[PDB]
Amino acid sequence: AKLVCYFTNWAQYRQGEARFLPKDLDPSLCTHLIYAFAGMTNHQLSTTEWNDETLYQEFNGLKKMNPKLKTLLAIGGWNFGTQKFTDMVATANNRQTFVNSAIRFLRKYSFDGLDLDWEYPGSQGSPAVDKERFTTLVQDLANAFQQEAQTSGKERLLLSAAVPAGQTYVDAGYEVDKIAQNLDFVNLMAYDFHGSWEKVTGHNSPLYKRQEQSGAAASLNVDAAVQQWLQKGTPASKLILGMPTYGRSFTLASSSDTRVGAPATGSGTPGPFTKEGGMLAYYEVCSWKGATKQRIQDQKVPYIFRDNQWVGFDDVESFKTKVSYLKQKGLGGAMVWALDLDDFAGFSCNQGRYPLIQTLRQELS
Ligand SMILES: COC[C@H]1O[C@@H](O[C@H]2[C@@H](O)[C@@H](NC(C)=O)[C@H](O[C@H]3[C@H](O)[C@H]4N=C(N(C)C)O[C@H]4[C@@H]3CO)O[C@@H]2CO)[C@H](NC(C)=O)[C@H](O)[C@@H]1O
Repeated sequence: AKLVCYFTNWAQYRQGEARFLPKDLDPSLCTHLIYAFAGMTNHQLSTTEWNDETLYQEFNGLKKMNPKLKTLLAIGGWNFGTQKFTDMVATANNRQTFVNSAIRFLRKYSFDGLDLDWEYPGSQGSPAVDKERFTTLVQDLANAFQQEAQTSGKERLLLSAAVPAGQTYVDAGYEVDKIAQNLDFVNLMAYDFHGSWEKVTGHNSPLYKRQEQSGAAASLNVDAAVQQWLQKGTPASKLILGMPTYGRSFTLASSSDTRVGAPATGSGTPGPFTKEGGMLAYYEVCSWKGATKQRIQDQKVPYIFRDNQWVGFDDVESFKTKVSYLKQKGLGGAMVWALDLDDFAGFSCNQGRYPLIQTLRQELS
């Protein structure tokens, strides 16, 4: 089974023990390391930090200590927008300029592949025409990769894409069946099902729905998302089940009501290290002493509160549950976002180095 893990190149700017660089990486924890994020400039793949070339080197140099490791560069991201993608896949000469840059770029720095993260083809300002232009971009990359591999005599560059769980987004821009044939694997983003944008406390990554949910409110869980991709043409073995090492917080309207559906005045207090309200790294949900942990029986995931702060998250237990669910489903493995937010150095949770992902590796291997 695969254990696809995302490294993010902005974690390097966090303060103290939270600061994360390639040296904090474990060459053997995951089967595949994906580097987030690379941008675009002139329909060309490009860096985004003043030190991406150096990080690329450390990132890929890890394969010397573990030749079985497979690295990939991810282009895109939630905050990338759709603009540059839609424009690049607009014309042959543009798709080509990109593809050729992708190849030359990946080889230049020793990346084994490209992981597409366009959020999302068919929404956020993307014309429904971008649904099929995506499928082209995929076939194009796949083809140039297969041709390159033969002419260069190296291991064929790998192709993957991060995909949304939501029925709406899938329909809007994904030809599931046709892209799955050209994608080496699909990284399903089964999380963010609920967040501080909604007005009621819900879980970021529930495995199952609560008895109390009917309709589209039901689908807002892992299983629905998984079943949707399978039932639409995705070979189970290519579908990698994503899990989060972060949870989503809410500020409670009243600490008298702390259940999973209670009224929330908005996002939760920013975490001292992540400093982005409405989300919290797993290592921040540990420092929480004098708080109350509970399980959401129906969803198989935990959540906790201390006063007016409510946070739905994943722990070792919920990760074990999930690893078991994908196994029962015959999925290709797990995906995790991100190496970064787990307690990667055992500096907070007193469970060691990478408690969550180490859990994934052992339960999977
Ligand atoms: C660390 O928070 C502050 C930091 O955010 C940067 O933007 C990123 C964050 O908002 C990420 N959010 C979380 C909870 O990690 C966000 O993560 C997204 C990612 O875009 C999507 N891609 C994938 N996969 C698997 C390919 O998964 C999704 C995850 C989880 O929802 O990513 C955005 C960046 O796209 C800020 N940077 C930017 C460019 O906005 C900035 O660094 C800020 O300080």
